[PDB]
Amino acid sequence: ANTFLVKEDSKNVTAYTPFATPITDSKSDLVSLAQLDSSYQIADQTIHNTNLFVLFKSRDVKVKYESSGSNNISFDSTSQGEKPSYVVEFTNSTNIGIKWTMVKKYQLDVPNVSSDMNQVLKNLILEQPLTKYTLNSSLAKEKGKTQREVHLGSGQANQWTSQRNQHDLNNNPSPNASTGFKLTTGNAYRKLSESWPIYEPIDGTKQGKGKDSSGWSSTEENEAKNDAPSVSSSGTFNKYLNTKQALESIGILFDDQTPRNVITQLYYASTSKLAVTNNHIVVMGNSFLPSMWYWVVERSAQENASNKPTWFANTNLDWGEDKQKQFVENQLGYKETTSTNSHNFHSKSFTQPAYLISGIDSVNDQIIFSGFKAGSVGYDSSSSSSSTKDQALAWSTTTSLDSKTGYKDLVTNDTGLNGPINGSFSIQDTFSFVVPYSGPIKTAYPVKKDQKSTVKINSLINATPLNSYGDEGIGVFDALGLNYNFKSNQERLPSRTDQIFVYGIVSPNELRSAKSSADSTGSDTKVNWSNTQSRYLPVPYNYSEGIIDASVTTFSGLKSIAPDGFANSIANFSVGLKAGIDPNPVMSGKKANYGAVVLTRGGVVRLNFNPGNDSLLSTTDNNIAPISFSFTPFTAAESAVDLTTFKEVTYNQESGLWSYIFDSSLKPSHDGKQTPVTDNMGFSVITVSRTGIELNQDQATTTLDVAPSALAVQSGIQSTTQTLTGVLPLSEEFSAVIAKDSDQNKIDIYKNNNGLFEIDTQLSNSVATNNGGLAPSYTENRVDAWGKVEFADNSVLQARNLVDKTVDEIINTPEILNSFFRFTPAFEDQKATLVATKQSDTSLSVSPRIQFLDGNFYDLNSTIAGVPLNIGFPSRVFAGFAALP
Ligand SMILES: [K+]
Repeated sequence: ANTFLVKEDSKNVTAYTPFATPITDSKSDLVSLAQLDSSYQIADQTIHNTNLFVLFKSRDVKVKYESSGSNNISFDSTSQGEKPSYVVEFTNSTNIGIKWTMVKKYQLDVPNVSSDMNQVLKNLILEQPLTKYTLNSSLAKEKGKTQREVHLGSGQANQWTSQRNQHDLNNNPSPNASTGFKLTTGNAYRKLSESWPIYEPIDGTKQGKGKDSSGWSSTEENEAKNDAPSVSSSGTFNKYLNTKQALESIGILFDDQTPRNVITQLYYASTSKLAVTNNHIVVMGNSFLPSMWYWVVERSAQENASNKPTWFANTNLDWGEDKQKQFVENQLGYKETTSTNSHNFHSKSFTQPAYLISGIDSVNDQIIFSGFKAGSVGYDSSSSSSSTKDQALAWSTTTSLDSKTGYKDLVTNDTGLNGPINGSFSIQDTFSFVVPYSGPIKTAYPVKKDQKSTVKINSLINATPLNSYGDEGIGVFDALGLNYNFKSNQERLPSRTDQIFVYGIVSPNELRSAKSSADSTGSDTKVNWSNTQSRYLPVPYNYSEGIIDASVTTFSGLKSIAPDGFANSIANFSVGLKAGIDPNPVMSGKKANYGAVVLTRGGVVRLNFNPGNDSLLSTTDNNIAPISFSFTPFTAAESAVDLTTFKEVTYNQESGLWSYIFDSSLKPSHDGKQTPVTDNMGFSVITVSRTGIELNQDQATTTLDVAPSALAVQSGIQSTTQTLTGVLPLSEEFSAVIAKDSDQNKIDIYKNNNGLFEIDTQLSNSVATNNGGLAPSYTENRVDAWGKVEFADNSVLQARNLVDKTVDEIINTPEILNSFFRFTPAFEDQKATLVATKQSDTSLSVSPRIQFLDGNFYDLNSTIAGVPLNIGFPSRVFAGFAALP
């Protein structure tokens, strides 16, 4: 379509021309049109084959989780709670203007709960969500029991070497390796039926009550409300932050001052992004909260059909290598055939249960996704005397120093496969948190053989891509990517459980298996997505300060200098996954290239695909890192963009460029210290381009051993003073910004100067002078948005002997009618031609056809959405041509 769709507010979408003007009467309330009540809002939208697909969600949604019986997850039918999310297909019913009509409506039903799933869900506990204001110390949790304290006990230390073989820990050199973190302090963990607090501990190693809900509601909540009162009063904020406004801003739903239960937050967050193919509509969660399910809706689905979501716990991904999946799964929980009521995701044969999804997109008939693996480990929930009582079972899985350099060798290294190994080591005088070595060294799950049947190991899901929160040195180095080998090349030692980025391309058949997994009766049915990969993607270490390397730096002491809008410098985040077809042609006989980009903290990730079979791009050499992923670090200008203010990402096929829009109005109203936020004005635009040698350019590039990449550039289009309406990327050379510098909409034209966009004030003024019409005015004597056209005098015909030629000959000779005017372009390479019309046997008229900022030509008959633009182009009559030859 020749128009740009601009979401005006949470309900209205307006169609805009390339001249940054709204099409008259195009403003449409899509919630009302979808026959949804006013509690609904637009979550996301996409165009598929000229139709508009809109995802809607209700602020009134109330979900319940009942442990007893069946159909455990349900909408709260009392009062106004049965408000499921919907996907609606709209069509434009008019040839003149925009008139949206609803074609299909798809309800997104709550997930089915099998018996095996419900045994995990009953004791499932979820960490309170990370906000803009969560500190590194907020995330820090008290260190758990050592490997020796768990297996041997409180007696002595010298018996490790002689008793480790009985507990299957042969040659394990780490009796003081941590088995996890305590759940009696720190960030709140809540059951599906429970609610998270609006309070965040400043120091989670001392404050907060962890999973101790009763301890929070009886003593600590009073302490928190006293220290951190919500604004009206003036509080202290010595011990807790009050992030209520930051929680509302990331989609946390409330009943006055109380957040709704966890399952409501999960349902509401899970219906945030959509992607459309010929057969399917796919719905995924947002990047603020972990999601446990996604919807695969068959476009053929009949009206008033409940569309069921598929659990990620039933969705087996290819993590790159089987060991990579084994690392994640072994740390999910304790799996043992001789234990009663010890149900977790591992013991019940489920896979990774949750992700922080960056987004979803479609290219051809393929779905592309990405996200971070949300941390998920086992925890001891028993009551009486357990050594790990109220402790989460988590440990570092960073590759050892003596590992062979080569991607496959590093990621399949056995270090920390089944249990703890890393911590603190000093060989001669060289210190490392990582083991120097890998019969063989034995790792084992942190459950002692005696308390095997009497143990209750359940599941937890973290709010970030970290598994282990334990306040020790290894945690910092794992989260920041600071573990390096002592070899000549000095390679980075990867984690296999912390900061794991996930991505893939999903086919129609893989979507069909997810749909049957979602509709399966009885026991769980599984889906395998084979064109997926994983990647250790830590946060930049330069987002932190004062780290000791040669007393160690832990989470409770780590100083954040993160410039990207987060108070923390340890948890990764991603946003705006967007795919795009490369406009650059491939060699004959090869399919058109396409890729995807996504923003992460401190850089852009590029995803690479082989379009020959819609697979991930790969290379034969296993020593090379999977070439379907490439990470490019941001410079200071990109790192300064507040990633929590991401509004939207668009791709332009002609330019081959992605445009990421950031809107500062998306910032919360108040701080964690209940202080009004004042830098909520303005916006920013990041432009992403591809870099490197692409596939199928010539015979030499039919195979690749180097991953194509991307480059994010804070383009020069930004403001700290205007309220943004929209950014129109007209061409590689120009962008139009619609903003309010008051209550009224203003048009600003930004011109691309050798990679850097700069405001062109004279062009802005030309474009904005439309006199209430849809397009910029036309003035004869001015070099305006249409350049300047000066017509030759009629005397040119006699002087050049063109009078001997006929009207029909002149009209059929482009080079001649180009000599009837002189053009002055308003911008370099702006083109103009004359359109000729016979008026009589001896005369014709000419009218210019002129290129605008979008690269398109406009003339007297031009329309947008079928509406005549009536620009005001002149007509010039030339007379005195021969009647016949
Ligand atoms: K002009």
